Amino acid sequence: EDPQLLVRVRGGQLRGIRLKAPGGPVSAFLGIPFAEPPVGSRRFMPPEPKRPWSGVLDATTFQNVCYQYVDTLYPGFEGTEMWNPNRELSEDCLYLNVWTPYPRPASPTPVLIWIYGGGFYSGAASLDVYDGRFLAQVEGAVLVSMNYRVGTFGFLALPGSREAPGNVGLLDQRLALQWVQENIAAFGGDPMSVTLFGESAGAASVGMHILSLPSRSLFHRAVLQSGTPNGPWATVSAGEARRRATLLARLVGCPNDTELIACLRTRPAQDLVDHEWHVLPQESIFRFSFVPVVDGDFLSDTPEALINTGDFQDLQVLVGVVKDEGSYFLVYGVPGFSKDNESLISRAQFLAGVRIGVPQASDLAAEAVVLHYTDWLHPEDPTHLRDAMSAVVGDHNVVCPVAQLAGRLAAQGARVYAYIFEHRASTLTWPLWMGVPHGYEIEFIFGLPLDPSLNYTTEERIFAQRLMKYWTNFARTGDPNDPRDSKSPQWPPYTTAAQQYVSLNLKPLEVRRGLRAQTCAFWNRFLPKLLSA
Amino acid sequence: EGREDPQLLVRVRGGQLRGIRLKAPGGPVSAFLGIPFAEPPVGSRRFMPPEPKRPWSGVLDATTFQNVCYQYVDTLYPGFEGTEMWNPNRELSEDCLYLNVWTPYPRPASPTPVLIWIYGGGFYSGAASLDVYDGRFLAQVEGAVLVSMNYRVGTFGFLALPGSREAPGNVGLLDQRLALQWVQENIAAFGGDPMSVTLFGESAGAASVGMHILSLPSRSLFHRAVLQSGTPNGPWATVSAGEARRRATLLARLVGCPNDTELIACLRTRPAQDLVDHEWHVLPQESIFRFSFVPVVDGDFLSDTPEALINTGDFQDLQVLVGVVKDEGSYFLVYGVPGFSKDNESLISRAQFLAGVRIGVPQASDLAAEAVVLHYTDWLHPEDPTHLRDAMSAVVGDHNVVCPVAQLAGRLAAQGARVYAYIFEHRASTLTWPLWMGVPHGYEIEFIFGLPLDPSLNYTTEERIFAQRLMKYWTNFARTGDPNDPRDSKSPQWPPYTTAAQQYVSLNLKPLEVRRGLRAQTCAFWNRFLPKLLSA
Ligand SMILES: CCN(CC)CCNS(=O)(=O)c1cccc(OC)c1
Ligand SMILES: CCN(CC)CCNS(=O)(=O)c1cccc(OC)c1
Ligand SMILES: CCN(CC)CCNS(=O)(=O)c1cccc(OC)c1
Ligand SMILES: *[C@@H]1O[C@H](CO)[C@@H](O)[C@H](O)[C@H]1NC(C)=O
Ligand SMILES: *[C@@H]1O[C@H](CO)[C@@H](O)[C@H](O)[C@H]1NC(C)=O
Ligand SMILES: *[C@@H]1O[C@H](CO)[C@@H](O)[C@H](O)[C@H]1NC(C)=O
Repeated sequence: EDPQLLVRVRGGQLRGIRLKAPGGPVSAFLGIPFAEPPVGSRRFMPPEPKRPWSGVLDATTFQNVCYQYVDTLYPGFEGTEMWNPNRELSEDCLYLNVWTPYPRPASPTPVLIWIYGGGFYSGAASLDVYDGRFLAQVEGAVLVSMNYRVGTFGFLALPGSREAPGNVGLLDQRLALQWVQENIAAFGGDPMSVTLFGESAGAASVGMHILSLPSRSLFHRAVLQSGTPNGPWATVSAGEARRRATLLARLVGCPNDTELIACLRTRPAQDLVDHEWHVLPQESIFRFSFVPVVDGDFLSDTPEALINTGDFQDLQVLVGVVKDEGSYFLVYGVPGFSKDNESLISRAQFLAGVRIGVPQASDLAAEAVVLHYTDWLHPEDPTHLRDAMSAVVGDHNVVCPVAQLAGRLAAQGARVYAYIFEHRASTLTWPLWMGVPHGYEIEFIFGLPLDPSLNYTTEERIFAQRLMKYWTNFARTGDPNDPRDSKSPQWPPYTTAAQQYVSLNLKPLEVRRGLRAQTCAFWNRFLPKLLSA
Repeated sequence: EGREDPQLLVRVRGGQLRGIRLKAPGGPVSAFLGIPFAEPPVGSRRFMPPEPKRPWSGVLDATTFQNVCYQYVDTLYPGFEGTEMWNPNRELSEDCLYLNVWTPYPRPASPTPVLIWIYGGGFYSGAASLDVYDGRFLAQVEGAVLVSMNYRVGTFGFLALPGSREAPGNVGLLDQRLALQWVQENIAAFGGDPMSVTLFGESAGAASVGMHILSLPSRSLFHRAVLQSGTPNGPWATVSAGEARRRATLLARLVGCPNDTELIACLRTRPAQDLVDHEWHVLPQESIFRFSFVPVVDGDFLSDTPEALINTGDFQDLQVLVGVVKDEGSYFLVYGVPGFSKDNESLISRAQFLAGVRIGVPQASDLAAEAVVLHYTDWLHPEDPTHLRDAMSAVVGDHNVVCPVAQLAGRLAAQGARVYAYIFEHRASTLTWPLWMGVPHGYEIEFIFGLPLDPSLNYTTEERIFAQRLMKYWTNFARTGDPNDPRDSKSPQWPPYTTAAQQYVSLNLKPLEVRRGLRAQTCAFWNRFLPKLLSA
């Protein structure tokens, strides 16, 4: 048998599989357990390290996807299904994946760790868009991705209780990270050069590892694509988590914390998923029922508090957004919007849409939003009202939280690089009005255009290769700039003074200044004073 | 009579007048200056509505400007032309209710459209006799009949104890109205057409014009209206009855007059100068672009607030011309905002900007103030002194003039009026204020009146041509309700302002350019959002 495909890790022996990439083979080790299955009475509990095994464990296939809600809005539609679980659902889902070049690296090689997104209620490391073979083959990287518990199973919390202390899904991630420290050298990885990257909820997870001390010895650099630990959707207070859990329990017939959690533990998985969405306090979009909680433990204070006071001198961060962050969410509840027409909306529908997109807003706060985003030269034009609705959602939930994070990190000594991703895929199945939606940079970072069967353009292939190089160069050095290329133009560090960032698209890098500066001043500076009164 | 110019003798309702033959660059004009239109509002008549002038005997000499109404005189920059040109140029007196008439020489054959000028000056100052209001150029070049009147200002014109008989308020506006009635009766004697009367005025003069539009008994007295950098709506042009009463009661205390009858009777014993000396001490907050004694919402001259009145009115057959200059706010900054001077660049700090906003928006709560600061800050360069200086100017200009105008143009258009809007962007080569002030409040006036036609004034040839264009627009509008020339389709057109398209034009050396949206985004802040905020 192939000795390249055989590895001994602390828990026992593994057999991987030789996979084909367009320019050569890669070694893949898929479905490696990093924890005891969090089932039965381990539901809602922190993960425990996997017990050693006998013989040779088969690591040639993806393991099960963590139990989660499955999307039904557009059945059979490629643009939604590409995010749906592509393996069997199970609470037994704590496994990770490793790609390395074939043969395994001669020298200790920088490690990239992918943390998938999905609103803390969905996602899996087995999706096609997270295929690590391209980065491994082309850039010679060691790539790791783990599954972590989502929804109630990962984030249901009765703060203070022993049996549901919250944030266990984040603890799953942390265990996977510890696993990398202990075992990655056997694959050729360098545990002293570990870069986390993630998107949406994944980016916010990365952010929370930055902000949580026990995670700090497990990585060296971070990438946050379209998501932040701060902001309106990524965390909840202990009181609001307690409320939601208690509500969900009542909804499923349960019933002290111990009694309540015991009854929840007897409920079949889908019974919990059936009521997951019924515990949000307001009708809303870009809000998720079970997300990380400010527990005073994993998170000692709010992300905002923690980014304001931190010391980040030896940290390097790459952060960014896509061109149309908000468009994807509108078709999931805002009247007037559909992937099947041009979604031209009235003025009235725009005011209604705002109460949904900013569900915490007072009447006055919502008025401020409407008045800010209305183009008063064309206050009733449906095309603008549509594009503004999208902008309200994108800015409130991604762009401005990102601008706030970038600035706090830079000011606190961190080395920050910022981007905006503006290329819309030729193969994109969503309508034109949605532009470049949340999530559609990922396929380019992972190098999917290199797969000739996917029908991307030749320029898109060249573009994907550029992005893979930025990301890996960042992983190697904390600087995305090619140390060979002497004719660029260079990607400068984001600073509070100059506020420089770059556009990523088919044209060469362009340097811009101010990331929605005026509009984010409204969100980040004015609106809080308004709600505080 | 006998051996005098037979073209200079005219009779009006109150008696015979002798006028003067004046030289304009292109030929002579007739002037009749210091024609009384009211009984002197002195003594027991102070604070009272004006009474029509009683007929005189003999030929009244009307060859010189009469007294300027008693008023505060500016002392900020002594000897400086930039300020002096606005200061009284005749003796101050409470006996000041006179008006002036310029007509072609000889007087016109057929009835001629009449222009009536109402000066500004914050309702505390001004005079129709000033050099920048010289009607000879419009009379000579355009053949217009021009009329300007003195009206009472400050305490004498606007001190009010609402509901009382002895100080009902707004008497300064009734002076104006009385002069408008005088024109209806008498202007035909000078060759003027009382059926074509166009009001125009600047700043508080503009606001005055707007108040005549909003007050029924003035409506039979004119046909068209021009409002230059001022509106009856907005934060400075009116006060409530409650606030007017509070200010009058305070000023009374300050001068030694602690029901309404006895208070006012004590005030009438006070020397005019005593009232002026305490006028500024009754403002409720440290402020700029605020004036102590202004028109009051009395339920009489003004049946409701101007805001309410422009919201609900029918303005079907009204044609209006409105507009602003490029830098409405700059002039006011040197009269109160620390950091600002005509004698340096006035580059200011962020702190000074925050302090300036509280003064420039004196009625703002802390939250509203912060909304202002956040809106006007440049978040790419939030500490930049040049930007902060220019933003301070924009705050004051937008809040007080540009957005109230936008609001007025919008409401009047929506209610059936034909509206024409402009921005005036040319800075006089002769301006004595520093460059950073740009095109300040009041500095289009000298062009509308045609002062650059006076060769002794050192304007450029382009400015001379420019001035003639503006005179054409104004007089065409007076004549027809349209500033465009029907014998000049070749020249670019000035479209009406509409809610749908929001068109206005640039006024400078270059041919008319059409722009859309009168600071639409920023004015949505001032006009739509800020009132909601102050409510809570
Ligand atoms: C992996 C991230 N995306 C790609 C956009 C997959 C979907 N997850 S999501 O968080 O973006 C999302 C979208 C729509 C409605 C949602 O709440 C019901 C949540
Ligand atoms: C020089 C300061 N040290 C030691 C006091 C603290 C660590 N500083 S850091 O910038 O390397 C950093 C900060 C936060 C999260 C991190 O993820 C690894 C890394
Ligand atoms: C009517 C002519 N103007 C200048 C346009 C002469 C000054 N008068 S003012 O009202 O514009 C003004 C300006 C600055 C500071 C002020 O203190 C209150 C008052
Ligand atoms: C788009 O589709 C949805 C439902 O399919 C509908 O509610 C909306 O009115 C449509 N918009 C247009 C452009 O007709
Ligand atoms: C300009 O002059 C004023 C008044 O003397 C002063 O307060 C301000 O500091 C000066 N600013 C500059 C730029 O020197
Ligand atoms: C115009 O120029 C002459 C040149 O001597 C000067 O004397 C005069 O003062 C100037 N005009 C004005 C109003 O300053």
